[PDB]
Amino acid sequence: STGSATTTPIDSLDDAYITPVQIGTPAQTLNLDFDTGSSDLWVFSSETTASEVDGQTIYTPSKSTTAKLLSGATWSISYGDGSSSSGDVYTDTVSVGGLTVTGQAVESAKKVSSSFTEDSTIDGLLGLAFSTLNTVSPTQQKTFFDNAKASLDSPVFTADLGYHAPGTYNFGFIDTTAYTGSITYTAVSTKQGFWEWTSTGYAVGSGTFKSTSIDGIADTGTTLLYLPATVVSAYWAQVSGAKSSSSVGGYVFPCSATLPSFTFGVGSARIVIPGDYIDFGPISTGSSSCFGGIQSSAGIGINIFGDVALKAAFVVFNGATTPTLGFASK
Ligand code: NA
Repeated sequence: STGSATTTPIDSLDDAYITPVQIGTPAQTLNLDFDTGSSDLWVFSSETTASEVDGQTIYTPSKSTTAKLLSGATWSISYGDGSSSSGDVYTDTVSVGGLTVTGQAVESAKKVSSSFTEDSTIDGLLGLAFSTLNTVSPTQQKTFFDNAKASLDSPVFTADLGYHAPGTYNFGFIDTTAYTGSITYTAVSTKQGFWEWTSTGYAVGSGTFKSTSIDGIADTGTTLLYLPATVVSAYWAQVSGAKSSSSVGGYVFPCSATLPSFTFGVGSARIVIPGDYIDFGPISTGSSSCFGGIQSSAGIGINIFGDVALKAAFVVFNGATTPTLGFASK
């Protein structure tokens, strides 16, 4: 079997991407943030504290003839951005782009932090990292991909994020029309539960390529590209008036600037992020100071190839016995 779903940026900056997911019988469609950096499928629901819902579509398990309470199961998660959610668990029928999993753990939120309430466009998360990160207790649960894997034509899913435009998540097949040239595959460590891999270096604009290993995670749930402070300083040094602002919380640049591209290596291959992709616009409405798309990973304790880097590529998440990543230009 296969599935194929369109993913749509939630706003004009590509802050995140929502994909419609069918839950239950009859189907309840919710717009979920597919997150290769986490392993919980959780939703706004009929159980979510009323004051903490502000325009989201909710899952109502009592209206689903296939929902069953997973008795005694709870979950609680804390993301890199300080946001959080928690609640109890149902099993139900979950379909993404025509691919159906029966008995999927659907984690129903009783509580969500302010950043979730404040985003009316995201109905929940669908994690696509390794199931060893799933937070359900006392019985850890499998991701949608882990449940689907055995039924898929090939044990893979692909992320084809758009720049200010819709993209695609495909499950169980590589669309050979969606990229140019060849896919370059690179080794993955699952030691941290992430799609963790080692980039072979970087270049800034038309600059020479610096050969250097950069360990990091491929994370569709993180907006920006977080890299070591050396690399990030080398990038913003090429932008007149760019500086790191304590008060704003990272690199800002004059909104009059033309930003240079950023290239990252995948083995002997090169993925070029156009300069436009690194522009996250004014820091506040009306400001001439703009927020950078490339930021320091210092403090975070890991490098993160977030949407700024991934949307420049056709990315293959190979869930074979020995998992690998694939990157192609497109
Ligand atoms: Na922000």
